[PDB]
Amino acid sequence: GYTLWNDQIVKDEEVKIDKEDRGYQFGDGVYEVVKVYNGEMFTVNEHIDRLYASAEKIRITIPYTKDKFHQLLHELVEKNELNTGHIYFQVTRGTSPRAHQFPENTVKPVIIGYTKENPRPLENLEKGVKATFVEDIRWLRCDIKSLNLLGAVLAKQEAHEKGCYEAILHRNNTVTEGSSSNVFGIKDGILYTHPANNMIAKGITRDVVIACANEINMPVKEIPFTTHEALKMDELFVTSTTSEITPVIEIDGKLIRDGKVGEWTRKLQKQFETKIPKPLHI
Amino acid sequence: GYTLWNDQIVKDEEVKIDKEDRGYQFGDGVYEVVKVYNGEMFTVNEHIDRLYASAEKIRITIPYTKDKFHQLLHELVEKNELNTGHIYFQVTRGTSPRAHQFPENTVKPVIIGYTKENPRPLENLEKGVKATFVEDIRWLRCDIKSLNLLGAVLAKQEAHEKGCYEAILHRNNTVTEGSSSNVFGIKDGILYTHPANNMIAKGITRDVVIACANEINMPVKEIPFTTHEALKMDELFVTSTTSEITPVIEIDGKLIRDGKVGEWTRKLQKQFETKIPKPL
Ligand SMILES: Cc1ncc(COP(=O)(O)O)c(CN)c1O
Ligand SMILES: Cc1ncc(COP(=O)(O)O)c(CN)c1O
Repeated sequence: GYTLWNDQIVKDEEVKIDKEDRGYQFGDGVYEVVKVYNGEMFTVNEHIDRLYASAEKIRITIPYTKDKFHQLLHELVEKNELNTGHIYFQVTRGTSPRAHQFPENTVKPVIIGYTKENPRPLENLEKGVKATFVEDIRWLRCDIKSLNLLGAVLAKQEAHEKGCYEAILHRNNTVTEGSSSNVFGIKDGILYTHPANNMIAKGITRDVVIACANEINMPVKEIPFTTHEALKMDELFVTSTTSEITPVIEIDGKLIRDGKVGEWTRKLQKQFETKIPKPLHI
Repeated sequence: GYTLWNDQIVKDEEVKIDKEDRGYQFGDGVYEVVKVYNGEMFTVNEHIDRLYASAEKIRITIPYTKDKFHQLLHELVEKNELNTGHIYFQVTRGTSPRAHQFPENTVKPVIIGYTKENPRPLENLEKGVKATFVEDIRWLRCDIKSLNLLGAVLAKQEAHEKGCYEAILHRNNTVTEGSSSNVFGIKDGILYTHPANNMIAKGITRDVVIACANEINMPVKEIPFTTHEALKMDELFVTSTTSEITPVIEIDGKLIRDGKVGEWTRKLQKQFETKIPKPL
């Protein structure tokens, strides 16, 4: 198909990554994933804002404005003729002879973006999924969505091998987030989740779900909870751009309540659905 | 020059990295740096053993045996006519459509290796350097020499900005290692350095230095020391394949003892020197 390369949408074959691209040697870069529904991008501006915020945290200067980045994503969706799926885009410090310290400010960051056709996870949304607990051994700046994703890779692989969908990470027995999602717990009609500090990524879907809870008049408490407390929740679910609101019904062979999707998860899902881009008559 | 791309030696210009190489999207790979002295590779078997150990820790199966890999490195040095400098090489899990979990075991690892002429840091080995303390916020698996190096990048740049040569890292005041080196402290002729656990990289230069210490009958204690204890050391130095034995004479304005390279550091440097290749 076509790939965004810096500021040009070019055929995939034209793209050339250099061996000393800092993203290849130090994982020196940041990324974002945006869901596209029937041709329209969901919450694109929030993701672009976060891309800039992550880049800014590690002192990378994106050479163009948010408006130009947005136009390029639009063009990218159109050229690839993406119906339902997602856009993946990343920015690295640039190509420079291998050295740990930042290169001279004359080095231009490398931007890469591409699309993939991928359906909404129907079965998962309806039946819920199994999860497993994995110790969070990642670095202390999890608030930065960088390319240093080796801990997440190891965690997801561990979940996958046990037949689970997601690994629920925990630092010092406190549940932080999943390897590629945020974690939510429901107890007596109250919504709980780890606050957005350096221990987790402040997911866009996480914010959309909290906004949804406020809308259905559901109390939200951003307080962390332990593994022991999670297993005692009435409901539990994970959120991500691609997972939306995916119910977790079992953790390591222990059912969350009766092993069925809860009433509040369902409500939150119905409210989330009103935000997804759709026509008016088609 | 020429680059080692998998098992072939190709001209730099021909090497192309796929946008979906896991090393590019997840830092999913491991690397080594081997010093070359007058055409001879220093402690190559040790770096090769460590490359395979690092790969094994994150379950990457390198398609070549150590003998083939050794043979390939030699060809690389020869083709590039490397006299004194280093070889950099890495292995990533391979190219696959973006997904966090491992690809189908059919996917092959991508191997990249290249050389660079680079003289010994003679000026620093004699004069010593300045360092600064930076909180270690890296992950808990520092024993794996992976491409996830953003923590070391930020630490090196902070030191670089204060005019310092290396950032000495610490976990809640306990000294671990440097951004790209291991830290050693000397007090009353006794050598101190953080033990080789999940908190640091088990440097090859570090192990050579400890071997040098055993050779000159200097007591070695692998016990962690605090940032405050380090400032009260008689001597201090960092080691890395490229830094060899670099004396640290000042940390954050506070000089170590007198700000002169100590006597034991000098004895270690001399014993180290007996090991580096010096053919005519
Ligand atoms: C570590 C981590 N946490 C949470 C998320 C989910 O955030 P978002 O809702 O913005 O997809 C992701 C990205 N999928 C992630 O990589
Ligand atoms: C974190 C870390 N510690 C120590 C070292 C130096 O050890 P070696 O002698 O094996 O280069 C390095 C060099 N890459 C390093 O990155």
